[PDB]
Amino acid sequence: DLIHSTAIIDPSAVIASDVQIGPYCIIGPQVTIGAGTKLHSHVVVGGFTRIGQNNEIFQFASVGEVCQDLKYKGEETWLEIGNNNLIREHCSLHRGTVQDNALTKIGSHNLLMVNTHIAHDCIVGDHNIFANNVGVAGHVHIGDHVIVGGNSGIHQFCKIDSYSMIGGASLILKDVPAYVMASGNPAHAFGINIEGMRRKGWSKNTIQGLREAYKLIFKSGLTSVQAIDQIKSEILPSVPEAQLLIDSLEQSERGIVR
Amino acid sequence: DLIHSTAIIDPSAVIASDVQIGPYCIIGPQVTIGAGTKLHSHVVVGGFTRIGQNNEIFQFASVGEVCQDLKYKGEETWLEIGNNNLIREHCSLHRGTVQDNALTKIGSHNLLMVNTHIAHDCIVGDHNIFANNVGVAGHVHIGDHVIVGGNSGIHQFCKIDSYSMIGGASLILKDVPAYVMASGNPAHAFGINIEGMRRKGWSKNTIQGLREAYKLIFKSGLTSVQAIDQIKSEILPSVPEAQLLIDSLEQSERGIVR
Amino acid sequence: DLIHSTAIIDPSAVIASDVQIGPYCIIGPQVTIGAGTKLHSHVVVGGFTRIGQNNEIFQFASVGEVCQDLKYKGEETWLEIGNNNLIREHCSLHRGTVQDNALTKIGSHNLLMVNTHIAHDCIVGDHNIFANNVGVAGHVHIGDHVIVGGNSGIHQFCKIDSYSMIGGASLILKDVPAYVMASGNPAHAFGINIEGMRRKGWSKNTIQGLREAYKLIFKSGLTSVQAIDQIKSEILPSVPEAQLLIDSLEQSERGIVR
Repeated sequence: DLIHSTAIIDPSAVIASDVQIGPYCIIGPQVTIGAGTKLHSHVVVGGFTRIGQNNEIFQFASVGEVCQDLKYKGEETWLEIGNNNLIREHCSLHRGTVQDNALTKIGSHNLLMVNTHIAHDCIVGDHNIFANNVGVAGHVHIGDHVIVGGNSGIHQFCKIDSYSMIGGASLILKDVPAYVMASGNPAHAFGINIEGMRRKGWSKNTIQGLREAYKLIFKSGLTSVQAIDQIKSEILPSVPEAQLLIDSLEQSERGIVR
Repeated sequence: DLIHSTAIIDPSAVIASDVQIGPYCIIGPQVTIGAGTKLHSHVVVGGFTRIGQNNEIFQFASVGEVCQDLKYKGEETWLEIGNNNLIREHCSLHRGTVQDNALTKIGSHNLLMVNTHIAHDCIVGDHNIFANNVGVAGHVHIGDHVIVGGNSGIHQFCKIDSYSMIGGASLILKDVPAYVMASGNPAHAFGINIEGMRRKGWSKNTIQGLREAYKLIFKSGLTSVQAIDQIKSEILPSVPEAQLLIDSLEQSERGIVR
Repeated sequence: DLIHSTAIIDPSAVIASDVQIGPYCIIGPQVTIGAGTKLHSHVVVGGFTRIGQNNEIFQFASVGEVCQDLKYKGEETWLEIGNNNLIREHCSLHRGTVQDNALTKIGSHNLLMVNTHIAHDCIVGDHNIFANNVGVAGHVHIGDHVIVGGNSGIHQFCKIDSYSMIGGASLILKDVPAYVMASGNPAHAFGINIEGMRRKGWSKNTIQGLREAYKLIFKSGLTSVQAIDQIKSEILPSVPEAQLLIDSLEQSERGIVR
């Protein structure tokens, strides 16, 4: 049978068609599991979690457990997971806090390798890869097509925007703008994800515009606002892809990694 | 029922009033669990462990398992945990070795975030916070009100004294004195926990004394013993809080982080 | 009984004499477990795994699970584990990929401390120690008598040769030759494992030869091939132990750590 008899499923849970749940899983209250999702053995879904379609969750993952924030006082909060994600062994995904929006959210087509931690109130987009032992702290926002190298940590409230790459064993304390390669402890920007955007099939002119934008942001001594003005003036009109960089700088709360 | 029927509890275990134990927990021999403690599902308490009152232990924690020291030869040794601790998913807490005192000990009101490791023979005090993926190696002594940032490691035999703060992703190879902020890989002292002690409600004169003590220890070129003499002479009489710094330097075995 | 009634064992598994399997273990298809091996509670052996004799595997280890490589397309691949290994809590050992040789292999007498990850297609020899939270990425080859310090990461395709030592919290991006001490993030060579080879009972003349070889490789400005020529000419004839260093340099694919 698709659901092993030793799984324990709260009466308030709702399980869609063709869901697989292996031995010794625990499904808590107010959990919904979408069609085609597979849980291996030994998965705990704590409660208050909506899981989409065609996910796969491996043994010893702790999914939708209460957060670690000492401010938390038992309020009703949630975790949402989209579709087609891979959540490997030993991951921990925590529910939100009322101080933010009571919601931790992950999108679709993500790979969370062994021991990925997604803290309370994170918002993660689509097509991301978190390598082993990645720790994403509270209220972090991750875009799409991001790669986070193994054993890296992302500090609370940071924003890691689309197509960026974080090198292995990095400590990220500030925002990483769209397309940026950042690495280290301490953690510096090193350039644009040129190979990544070439592999995505982007033109030389587009790439050159983003390289000029990078120089304006990181090498020229300009403030974020000043760099935005230059990108808007000279680069954005022929390189619409530069808008993601502008968005990074406009949306930043912690400042950016340099 | 407060104890799930699928828990397996050794006949020599002793369980106090109002203890909760979730599905698929294993409670080994010579375990005592104090009143009000809650184990979620999938907790293993290996054996020879005394747990106090009002603790909470989450799924996939390995509590009171035999240590990893290759010198260990099956001797009877113990783990003790005090009261009101939070032990999150994937933690590992190991029993002691006869070469020391056959005891790993943690106090009360601690938060051990996901994947905290407490090795054999550690002694940990009260009100500490270990962020995700912290590794505390053998025979480490941690005081009270310490914060250890995520993905940090503390080398065997080190002493991390009260009110200190270890930055994220640090490698601590020597002692961290009371009140000291230390971070990095390699891991340096950077100052006194001023904000921490201000938030604890300490006076400016007290703070200034500790800053002078810091300068004597770290900036003056004096040895630990020489710095102690200066702190005793000039600072300790009006700043009794400086005694914790003196204790750090007097008790050090590995020397101190600089 | 040696096998707990709550273990779930695939009909195609083969279990040798005196095997112990604790509560709530899952043994998947095409698993073989050799004589004297002990699994604690809560071990998952995913499938397609051969385990030798006298191993010990602790709770929440994920052993012989499908790999994390996005290229993997459901092909039949394997994990092999030799004899007398210690696999601690929260380890993850993954099966191979057809792009290599469809096999992850670990030898004998290894200690894998808590949360050791061995990725697809790794080949690990004998008598190695992986400290807590070590991540070994895909296709890595580890020799014998290696020590990997806690919270270190080894990049895909690297080769870590016999008697080498990796310091705690290192990021290894290139090969570490035989006898070499390497540490850091970024990760440099710092010398020969002198104490290690003294403790193995090696002569002063042997040690001096290896130190000269180290200088040729790391300090002289010579290429790997040029250093090999010098070691062959002047050192190898009286110091046969230098052959392991030559092998490291000849076998390197990623180049070596400096």
